[PDB]
Amino acid sequence: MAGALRLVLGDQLSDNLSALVDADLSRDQVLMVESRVEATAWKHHKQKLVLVWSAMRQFAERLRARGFNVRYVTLEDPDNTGSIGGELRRALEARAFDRVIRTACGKWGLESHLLSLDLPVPMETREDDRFLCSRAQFAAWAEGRRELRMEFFYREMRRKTGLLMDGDQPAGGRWNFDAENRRKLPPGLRPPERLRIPPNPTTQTVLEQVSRGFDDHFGEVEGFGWPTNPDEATAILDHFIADMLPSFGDWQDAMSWRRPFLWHSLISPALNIGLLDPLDICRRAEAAWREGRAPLNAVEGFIRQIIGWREFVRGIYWLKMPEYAQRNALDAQGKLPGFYWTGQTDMACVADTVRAAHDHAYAHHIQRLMVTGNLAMLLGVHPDAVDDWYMVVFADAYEWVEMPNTRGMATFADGGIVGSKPYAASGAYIDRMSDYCKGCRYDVKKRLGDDACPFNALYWDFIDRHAQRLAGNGRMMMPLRTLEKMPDAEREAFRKQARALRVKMGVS
Ligand SMILES: Cc1cc2nc3c(=O)[nH]c(=O)nc-3n(C[C@H](O)[C@H](O)[C@H](O)COP(=O)(O)OP(=O)(O)OC[C@H]3O[C@@H](n4cnc5c(N)ncnc54)[C@H](O)[C@@H]3O)c2cc1C
Ligand SMILES: Cc1nc2c(=O)[nH]c(=O)nc-2n(C[C@H](O)[C@H](O)[C@H](O)CO)c1C
Ligand code: SF4
Repeated sequence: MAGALRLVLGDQLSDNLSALVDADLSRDQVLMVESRVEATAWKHHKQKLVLVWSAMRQFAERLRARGFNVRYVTLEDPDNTGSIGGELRRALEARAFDRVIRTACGKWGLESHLLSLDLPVPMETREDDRFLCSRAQFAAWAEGRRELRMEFFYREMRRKTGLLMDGDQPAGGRWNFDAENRRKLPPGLRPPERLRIPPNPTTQTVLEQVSRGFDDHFGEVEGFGWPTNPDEATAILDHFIADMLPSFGDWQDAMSWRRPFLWHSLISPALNIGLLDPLDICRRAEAAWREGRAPLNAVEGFIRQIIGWREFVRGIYWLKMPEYAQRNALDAQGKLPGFYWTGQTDMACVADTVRAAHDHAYAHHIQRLMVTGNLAMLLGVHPDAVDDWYMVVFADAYEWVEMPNTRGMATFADGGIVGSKPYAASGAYIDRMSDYCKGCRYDVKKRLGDDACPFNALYWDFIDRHAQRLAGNGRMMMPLRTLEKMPDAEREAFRKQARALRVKMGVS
């Protein structure tokens, strides 16, 4: 009875973490490591580093206040080996333990590494039951399904959680209340001001250290306003539930120039490191509808993103890795344009997405999908390069969620496992859902010439290039019919325009 060494990683900052269950506070030790391996696996946004390390230090203090013995290895510690495995070994050398207990993590490569570590004591790995669907449950649901579709997974998660269920039937008599025909904000409507969290003293200290120590990483650290502990994160959630959730269903796919948050919740960076709980979030939204403070379409749309999409992508990741990370179904080989890093492009929609990534480490979903994701797919950027960008620039990015949304939904590099069709779109889509195109120097009605919106020739070149395959996919009938009715000279024209754009943008 020497006790257990309990590992807590930077995205595991929850009192209810399975590795902390049944802790013997008089014998056990919690290990937390500020890891340069993890901090450089991708060159994470400076604000992601601030968030994780500020949240970790505060979580350690919360554990100590509850009686835990915490071995906390900081970035400045000259004996820190830099890695989780190295620090495990060193912790085990410092005092006697009977075993290591940890919670399976959110990156296949680290999980595979930790599972094969040869340590002097046994290492027990527990599932991360903060998620609503276990890895085993997803595998069992997916078995024998020719295609994995969120629509059907979501119904299963509604029945299992009981969220928005009146007995055995969905509230309102339908599962999903998504509406077609949603469009951009009306000219006069101004998105409301959003609550941000001024840095607390711990966060300020970490801000100063990241500013000095990681200046080469992407992004601005000034203005950091993300919540870094459960009190701050609940404040963000409270604001969303009371002030934004009633409007959540009107504007989920709209874009407004330099209004980067609209009515979104801004909870993903906190949720993905454990500062909020998925079930609790959804129950709070359900209560808003039950009690007459929000309409059902809004609340259902919100809950579907958390118990549906979030759990579905996690399921696909662990079911399909490691091969998933290698898939390149459209044989994309291009380089990522420099403007993905600098924002220096005349494409107003792209420039605004990069602006928000740089300044806030955030862009909302339809920008990630239909602006920068769609563009990378149409350009034929190699999926490794695309995954790298999405991992670096957003404060909510962890591989389990980034990769199926990026390699899958946004770029079809997975051949449709997540998304069932490429989300390709011309500039017409961005024009219908945003206020970007009028102020953009490009003409969204033109396909050819130096004034043409690049998305237009790129879209048709993409449909053309992959025409044989997309006609088999099944769900692209309208674009292929339009392509077919085009005379040959018109097709050759947009092929040449797209070739030019790929040279101009530094792709290929
Ligand atoms: C190419 C691309 C890459 C993405 N990379 C990430 C990533 O690294 N991390 C991440 O957490 N999300 C990722 N997303 C999903 C989604 O864009 C973000 O979760 C969302 O923008 C976060 O903003 P929010 O907290 O304001 O969410 P809201 O719009 O308020 O939505 C509520 C919550 O639903 C969840 N959610 C919504 N859509 C998804 C989805 N598609 N997948 C998973 N959870 C979702 C999040 O928990 C989010 O907080 C990606 C989407 C795309 C298309
Ligand atoms: C920047 C960063 N730093 C750390 C760290 O210092 N220590 C740690 O234990 N985890 C860190 N993380 C999170 C991991 O890199 C990784 O994304 C998660 O552990 C996946 O579950 C991140 C993202
Ligand atoms: S015209 Fe094209 S490039 Fe410019 S904002 Fe519209 S969609 Fe984006």
